[PDB]
Amino acid sequence: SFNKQWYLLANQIIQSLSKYEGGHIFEKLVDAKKQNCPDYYDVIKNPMSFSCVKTKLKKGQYGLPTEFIKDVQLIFDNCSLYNTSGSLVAITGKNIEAYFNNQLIVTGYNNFVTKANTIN
Ligand SMILES: Cc1[nH]c(-c2cccc(NS(C)(=O)=O)c2C)c2c1C(=O)CCCC2
Repeated sequence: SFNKQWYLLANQIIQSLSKYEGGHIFEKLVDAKKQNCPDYYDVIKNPMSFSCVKTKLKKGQYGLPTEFIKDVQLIFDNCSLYNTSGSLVAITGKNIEAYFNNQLIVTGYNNFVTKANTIN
């Protein structure tokens, strides 16, 4: 099935981001008290983590392959927003984002995006 394939591909891609060096910081949502950042959810109004994306792929919340890309990019956009350009967190965010964008090409996930935009 069309939706079954890019669901499978999105699961493999999000799993590789979780195994990427330093990717564990994007796995779960930030605990404001534990991570010593009490203003995180005053700055980030649309939080997103790898586990959030995995749940949506598990429950079947995505209707279009672009919805997966937007949630993942939201993680890296929240990262570059709250974290200073040179910090350790921002560095790893830029690293995984570059890895994620290259995976969308080598896995062919963009092909599901291209065919989906013409359908709609
Ligand atoms: C996307 C993101 N993730 C994390 C995070 C979460 C759990 C554990 C760790 N690791 S640790 C060794 O406790 O510092 C980090 C960095 C943070 C973060 C931020 O936006 C900055 C503020 C909180 C740190």
